[PDB]
Amino acid sequence: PQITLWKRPLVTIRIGGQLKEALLDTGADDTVLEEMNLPGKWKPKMIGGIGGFIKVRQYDQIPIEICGHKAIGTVLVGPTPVNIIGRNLLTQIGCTLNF
Amino acid sequence: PQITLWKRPLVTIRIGGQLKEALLDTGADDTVLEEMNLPGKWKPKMIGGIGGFIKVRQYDQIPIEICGHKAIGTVLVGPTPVNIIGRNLLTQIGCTLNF
Ligand SMILES: CC[C@H](C)CN(C[C@@H](O)[C@H](Cc1ccccc1)NC(=O)O[C@H]1CO[C@H]2OCC[C@H]21)S(=O)(=O)c1ccc(OC)cc1
Repeated sequence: PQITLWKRPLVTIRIGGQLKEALLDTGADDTVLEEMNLPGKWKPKMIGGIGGFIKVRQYDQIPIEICGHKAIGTVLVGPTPVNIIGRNLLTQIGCTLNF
Repeated sequence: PQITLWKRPLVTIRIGGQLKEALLDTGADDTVLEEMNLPGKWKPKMIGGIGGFIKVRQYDQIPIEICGHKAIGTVLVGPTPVNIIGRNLLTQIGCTLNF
């Protein structure tokens, strides 16, 4: 599909039983999800944006479905105000910027 | 152009006759540039990102040429970690997400 940017590019994602709305975000290197209790091993990390840094949990090889497209990779979980689909998964579902 | 996302979508912009590198950032509502001088009136504003809130200077109706495409709109200047082109200007240059 083609998504215009008049509004926030929010789409439905699925990670486990949870359907969530997430931002398709070309400005995010990594995928950052709102706090959720995922199973598995993880590593601590700090990621920075406007306002400063937040502490997140890095989970690897987590399957996620983004608008019916399958992806699998690293997901960062922490106190973000919005679910963010970053470039690590955007490439997997074939997402490009066009103008 | 079509821009893939295995690398950060960095482009050269021209603003006030200066060339800068900026990130095409679909997860940003607003365009936020690092500390710089711009002419004309500005208004103090606050914006929130992943790490909390910052103070910015809001300049309205500023021309920026983004990868050869002309925009004229709001530019916020403040302590962003990197120059970001947000949806307010991405829409002006006809940028969409496609997958
Ligand atoms: C260093 C570049 C950029 C600022 C990074 N951000 C991605 C943004 O797309 C972020 C994504 C974002 C969106 C909403 C809330 C928090 C973050 N947007 C953002 O801060 O936009 C601000 C400017 O316009 C306004 O509209 C939205 C907030 C304001 S981020 O969320 O902080 C971020 C995401 C993933 C990362 O992985 C390493 C690292 C940082």
